[PDB]
Amino acid sequence: AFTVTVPKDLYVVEYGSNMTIECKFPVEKQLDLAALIVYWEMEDKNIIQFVHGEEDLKVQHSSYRQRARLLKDQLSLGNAALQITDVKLQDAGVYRCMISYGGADYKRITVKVNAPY
Amino acid sequence: AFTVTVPKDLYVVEYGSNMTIECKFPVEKQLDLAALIVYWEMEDKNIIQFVHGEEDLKVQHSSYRQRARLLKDQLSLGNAALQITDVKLQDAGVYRCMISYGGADYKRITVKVNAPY
Ligand SMILES: CC(=O)NCCNCc1cc(C)c(OCc2cccc(-c3cccc(COc4cc(OCc5cncc(C#N)c5)c(CNCCNC(C)=O)cc4C)c3C)c2C)cc1OCc1cncc(C#N)c1
Repeated sequence: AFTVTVPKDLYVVEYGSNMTIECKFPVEKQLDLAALIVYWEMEDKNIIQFVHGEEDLKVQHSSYRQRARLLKDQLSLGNAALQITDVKLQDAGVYRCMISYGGADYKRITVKVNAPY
Repeated sequence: AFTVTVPKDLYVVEYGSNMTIECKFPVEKQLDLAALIVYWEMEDKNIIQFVHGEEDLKVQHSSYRQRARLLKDQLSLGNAALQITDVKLQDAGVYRCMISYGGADYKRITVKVNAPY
């Protein structure tokens, strides 16, 4: 059965830093963008919406715009990686990564931000 | 863009009655069982795991085992229909139906159970 996995299901980070939430999925030989879908959401806020290689700035929630990107370099090697930069205390919470690729699966990732000084 | 739709996001049903939760996806004609995944969750309790035709009925909350069924007769009309016979008060809460077909989407449905006397 297709099982997405999370190396680290608990990221503690510092206010203002850079964070990279990883989700991994199985890839045999190369990666087929046809039949790959990657969706990242926090508390129902749309963070990453990647469908057969197309993405649209218009659908990103306003608190994640210009900070939250899906790294395409890791994707090619089975790693849906969310990278939030300039982290706010408001980014603390449970995130879900939902992948369709051979089959489907999702995983929760928890994040706390410790506060400045 | 592939979108899942609920004719109703909230159902009020009576203790002891039968209830069908419906969530619809688009279908051209020949249902490609090979391209279809239907997953039903209730508070993260795996209810339905239906993947390329086969149900891993191993993992199915015994809370619903033999009472929570995927009507695999409406799927062909683009209706992932969850039916729970003999509704207990425990069946009250938020259900989530996740479909991967052309692409992918999910929707929440709430169930309020009442028991008039
Ligand atoms: C204009 C337009 O309206 N368009 C789109 C509009 N929205 C944009 C959008 C746009 C897009 C693209 C998307 O994609 C999702 C997506 C992406 C990728 C995959 C899936 C998906 C599809 C089918 C099934 C499943 C999940 O199956 C399973 C889950 C399972 O269980 C996982 C699990 C269970 N329990 C706890 C955890 C944890 N932790 C994990 C298991 C069993 N396990 C694995 C197997 N065995 C082992 C060893 O594990 C099996 C299946 C098949 C998923 C995630 C989904 C839904 C979702 C989208 O909106 C979501 C959304 C946003 N806001 C509000 C609501 C509401 N209401 C909904």
